Amino acid sequence: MKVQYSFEREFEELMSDLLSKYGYEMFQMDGLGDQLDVVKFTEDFVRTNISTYFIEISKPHTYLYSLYRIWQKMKEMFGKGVADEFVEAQINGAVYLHDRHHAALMPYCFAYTLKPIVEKGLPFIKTIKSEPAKHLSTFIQHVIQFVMFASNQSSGAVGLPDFFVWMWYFVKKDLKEGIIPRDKLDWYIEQHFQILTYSLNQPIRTTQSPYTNFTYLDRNYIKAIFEGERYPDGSLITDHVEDIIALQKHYWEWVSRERERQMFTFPVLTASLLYKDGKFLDEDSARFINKINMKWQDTNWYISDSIDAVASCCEKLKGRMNSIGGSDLNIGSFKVITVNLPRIALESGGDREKYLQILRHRVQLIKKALAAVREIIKERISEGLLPLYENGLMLLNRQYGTIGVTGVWESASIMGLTTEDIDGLKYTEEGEVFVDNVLDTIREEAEKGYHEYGFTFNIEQVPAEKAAVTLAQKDRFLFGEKQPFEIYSNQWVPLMANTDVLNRIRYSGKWDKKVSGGAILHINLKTEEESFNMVKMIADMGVMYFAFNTKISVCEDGHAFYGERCPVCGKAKVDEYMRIVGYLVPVSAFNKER
Amino acid sequence: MKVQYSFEREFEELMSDLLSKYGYEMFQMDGLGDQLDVVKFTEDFVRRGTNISTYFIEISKPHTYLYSLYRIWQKMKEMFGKGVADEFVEAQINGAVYLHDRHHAALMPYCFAYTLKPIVEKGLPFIKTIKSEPAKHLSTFIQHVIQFVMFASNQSSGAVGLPDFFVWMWYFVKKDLKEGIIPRDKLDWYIEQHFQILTYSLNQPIRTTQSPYTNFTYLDRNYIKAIFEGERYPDGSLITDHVEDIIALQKHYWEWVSRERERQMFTFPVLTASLLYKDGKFLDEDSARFINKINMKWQDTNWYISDSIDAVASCEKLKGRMNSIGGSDLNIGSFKVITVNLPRIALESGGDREKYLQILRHRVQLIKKALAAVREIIKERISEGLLPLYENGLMLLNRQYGTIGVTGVWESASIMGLTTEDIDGLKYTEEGEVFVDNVLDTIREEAEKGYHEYGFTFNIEQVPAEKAAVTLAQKDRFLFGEKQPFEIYSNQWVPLMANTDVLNRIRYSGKWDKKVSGGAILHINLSFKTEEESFNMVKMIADMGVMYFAFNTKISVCEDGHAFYGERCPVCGKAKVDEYMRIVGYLVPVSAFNKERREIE
Ligand SMILES: Nc1ncnc2c1ncn2[C@H]1C[C@H](O)[C@@H](COP(=O)(O)OP(=O)(O)OP(=O)(O)O)O1
Ligand SMILES: Nc1ncnc2c1ncn2[C@H]1C[C@H](O)[C@@H](COP(=O)(O)OP(=O)(O)OP(=O)(O)O)O1
Ligand SMILES: Nc1ccn([C@@H]2O[C@H](COP(=O)(O)OP(=O)(O)OP(=O)(O)O)[C@@H](O)[C@H]2O)c(=O)n1
Ligand SMILES: Nc1ccn([C@@H]2O[C@H](COP(=O)(O)OP(=O)(O)OP(=O)(O)O)[C@@H](O)[C@H]2O)c(=O)n1
Ligand SMILES: [Mg+2]
Ligand SMILES: [Mg+2]
Ligand SMILES: [Zn+2]
Ligand SMILES: [Zn+2]
Repeated sequence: MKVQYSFEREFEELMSDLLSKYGYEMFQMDGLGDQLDVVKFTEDFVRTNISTYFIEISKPHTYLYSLYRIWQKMKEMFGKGVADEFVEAQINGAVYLHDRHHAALMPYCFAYTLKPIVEKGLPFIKTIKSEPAKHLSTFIQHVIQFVMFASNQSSGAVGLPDFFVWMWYFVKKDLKEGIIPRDKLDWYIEQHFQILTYSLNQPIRTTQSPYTNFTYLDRNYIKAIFEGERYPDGSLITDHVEDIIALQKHYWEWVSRERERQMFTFPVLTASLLYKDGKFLDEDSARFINKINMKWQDTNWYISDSIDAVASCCEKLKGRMNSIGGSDLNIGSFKVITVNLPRIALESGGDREKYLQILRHRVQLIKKALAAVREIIKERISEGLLPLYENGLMLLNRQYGTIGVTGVWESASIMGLTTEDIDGLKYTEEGEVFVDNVLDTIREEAEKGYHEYGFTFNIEQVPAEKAAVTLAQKDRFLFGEKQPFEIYSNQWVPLMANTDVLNRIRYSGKWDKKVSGGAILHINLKTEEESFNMVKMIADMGVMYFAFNTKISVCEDGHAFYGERCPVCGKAKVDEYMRIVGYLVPVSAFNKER
Repeated sequence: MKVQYSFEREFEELMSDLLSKYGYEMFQMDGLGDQLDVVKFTEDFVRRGTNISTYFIEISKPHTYLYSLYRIWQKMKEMFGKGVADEFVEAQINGAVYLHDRHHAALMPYCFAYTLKPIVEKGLPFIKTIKSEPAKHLSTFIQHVIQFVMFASNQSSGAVGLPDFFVWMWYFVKKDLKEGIIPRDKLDWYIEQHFQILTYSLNQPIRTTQSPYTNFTYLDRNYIKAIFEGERYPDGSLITDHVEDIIALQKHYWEWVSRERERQMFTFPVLTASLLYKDGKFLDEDSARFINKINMKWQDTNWYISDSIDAVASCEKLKGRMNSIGGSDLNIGSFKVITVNLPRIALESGGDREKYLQILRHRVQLIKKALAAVREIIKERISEGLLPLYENGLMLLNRQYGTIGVTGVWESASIMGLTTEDIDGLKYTEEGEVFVDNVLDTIREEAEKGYHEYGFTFNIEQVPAEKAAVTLAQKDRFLFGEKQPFEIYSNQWVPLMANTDVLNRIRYSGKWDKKVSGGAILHINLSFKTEEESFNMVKMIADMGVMYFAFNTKISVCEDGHAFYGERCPVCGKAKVDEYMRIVGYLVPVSAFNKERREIE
């Protein structure tokens, strides 16, 4: 049976024109082939439970609408030619539209402050309304309901950096009023840690749990952010730095302790530390994080050289944006659109000058697309469909349009700008300059964007959990043996590359700053003092976001351990946890997705 | 653009035939017209002002219905041949029958009333994102109940029943109190605070588009004793040793609910009190008088009346009350409801009552085959691993009815010319009452045969039909026009808004509730003069044989959701802006019902 989609002839012609050129396998690769056939899709899915079915079924169709809607908007704003060009690039694999099934419907991610939740409660829930919390139990509960609300109003992370700032207030209150058995205060704190953590690891996005971030704010950051800001009882938040610190430390100690019982992913843990002139200003917090990380290495290191971007937080945008974790308070991105660099290399045929003209062009096309998507978001807001915006929780003016990049290594390899020696794989000198030029080119267009389109752009070397595959596929499909790589890399140097770590650190030191920390370095791995030194060295080199990776075994009951046998129940290892794309995940789910 | 779906050409030919015989308008009414066009659907949704999270659930419903329709057609063809398969598809699309939750029909089952026993004894091993050990505290127990409701409510189409909630909650209240986890001087707070955490969670949009549908049951002493006979708590103690404890906690919730509404109104959980009643008296009179008293305020509780506990003792033909609104016995559910359009048969019969009854038996027998097919599809999904509720022994297939729904009884008889009026208002004629006796008995016979026929037990229910009551009258009015003067069909033996003496309503429910085995409801719009007067009236109704009933008040609410009576909020002083009313058996915002009803006119 045939089903009609009321597309403009111009679109249907375009789609037709592309289908004839690229063929069906390309549309199949883009998820617009057999996946649009409900009967085929369903009996295919028949091979996670049924609640997943209803989320997965509509994605090809909502993608196809969003593609169409963005095409329409881009044509309105920049003419048919530009609109057609984006669609072709999206389908052929020149660019990767992220969360494309959502792209013309809701935004991507934002790091929230819980302040307005503490102060207004939950008025934006329409099925029922909640007053502001008066107890630790309710406060925790409000966060849970908020993450449920927010994680289905957006595609990406829900960041909760200042969570522990507000939690302490309700610890003090319930302690004041004698709700806690003081003979068991640590159990009480750790119970609310447990209840929150386990809830955030429930399939609240149906197909999976929400993506959430916690931040250990160091003493310097707590001071800068909440300078002058008061608690609901009128007291000053800054007066309780040490109180807020110990609560944070408590959680990190507890989670390290909890993993043996049950291994979990979320929240993603980052420690934000200020570091100047070869030293941590909050050295106490620094040595603490380094110590807790010794067990699982489950906290990412965020390093910054100033706190100016976060002063008195609570038109050009400043503040670190990172998809994995570490994003500053009240910073996000409404959408990412990535540039396939290996594609540009294959197109350039070696001509670095043509590459940089092709690159500069595609970045500008992306900027136009981001500007179109942003217009759609604003439509959806006015249409009453995005209450996160209307209740002042998600802030559009505080969301970047993000220009993504991936496959940096593979691109330079295709250009023939990599090599190997006693220290392993590396870039040639021309290669490093080429990277400087690529990143400099994109930086130029990002800055021009602000004056061009009225909002701030940023740049990120994205995790590319899926794009790293479907792009190498589309390029393989369109260039064959010329594209030898099975997947593209999400770091300056590939994770599984035989190379001295000192080179990895240097490249990150060179280029992390160019993307404003919009990247991550993590190395697969023996003393505490030895470990802490390594951290300082990496920080000296200028690396802005990094972590160390361990192989965490698990059994079918969820016990965390190292080895082949569980030291809890004796059940053998069955799966592994590892930081593959920035956060700790089961390898089995990762490989099966790929 | 054009999109292909891989149907057997036999099905495609069938759909082709039906379209030519009924026209595109028929498919539009069935939700298989413009609704399947994503661009049309989206731009339509985009200017329907609920937020963007709703879009992704509503978008696929026409498509998933189409698949489910196609899958049932296939299975029905495999079990009973193409004629029966074609006969069913035609009957669904034209409106002879109503497939409930049709967008889920080939994917997941309908409803069930669970016991939290396995949750208590095993925790949450079936959640895949993370695993929880058996609870050890009140806080975790509550939090487990919540994860269970989220789990179950998105793997079924209908109600998540929690009859024995207060039985199990109490044990953890006692555990945390003993071990100094709960401060004694704040014993009542910790209890009402977790009443509040659970209840508010249950009114969160956990099903995205809406909150879950949940039920609570006040089990009276007789029911507690019967159900948990010989059953022990985790500490080893007998549950029947703590009947009084369980009762008191239950009373605390009802007292609390009635206390909590003025602060914030809410629908869920839907409240029912199950009471044993024989020979003109309540066997647990203390519980009955309590419920009678508490209800004086909001009338927010439904009365469930039974005359024996034989059907729930120590909890292959299935017995146990199944009711969609609430009151469903522990470990009872339905895997699917398919309703028969009775006014349709009236229109076909032309008045010939013998002809009517022939058509009815046929369509019931057609419905039974459909239920049997769906049940086979469910079993397929289970084995395919898509329905863990079964694998973990929470949802029980053997304990699930196949349901032959009914609707439009009044309107049907009216068309037959078997209704009238007198000094005490609208009522059935003598032959009309006989006719209704024949209709229900006929269906009942076939249901009973179904067990021997199809291997599982069948039940009957005059369903709420919040939507079906509209779309069927629409289709009938489209196919018969002037012959069908009703805008909607009724979900009670006598229409709620029909001027009739209440005693007539009670009589008819007394007569016919037992035929559907309490598979119905009776609610009367109201003030009483005394508590004792109300209690007498409850006993009168219970004498008459009514099995499920309630009284209705018009609960005002302001913009912040405070519950009150009148035009001014006693809490904030803000004016009334909306009402709450039991329209189909549970309390809802009238503005929500009216518009949801309007979005299908
Ligand atoms: N699970 C939940 N989800 C959302 N809101 C909730 C939940 N539980 C409680 N609430 C709401 C109810 C209240 O409007 C609000 C604050 O409740 P709470 O902090 O317990 O104060 P309260 O109004 O209950 O007074 P108290 O509990 O001190 O008697 O939170
Ligand atoms: N919000 C939640 N959702 C799901 N599971 C949870 C939640 N909070 C805690 N759990 C899990 C964690 C445990 O595996 C299990 C039992 O927790 P609980 O009853 O608090 O005892 P416990 O194992 O934490 O011992 P204790 O609390 O006495 O240290 O429930
Ligand atoms: N289970 C996940 C994984 C990732 N993310 C979000 O997506 C980001 C990384 O996405 P990426 O892997 O780059 O996206 P792809 O999978 O390549 O593409 P798509 O947009 O289709 O997911 C994370 O930082 C996070 O904010 C998420 O919400 N949930
Ligand atoms: N918001 C609601 C309303 C009802 N129900 C379930 O559906 C039953 C009543 O459904 P009914 O009104 O008979 O179905 P319709 O809405 O007419 O048809 P459909 O199956 O298409 O919903 C209730 O008892 C309840 O178990 C539900 O899960 N959620
Ligand atoms: Mg605990
Ligand atoms: Mg409270
Ligand atoms: Zn184990
Ligand atoms: Zn009010």
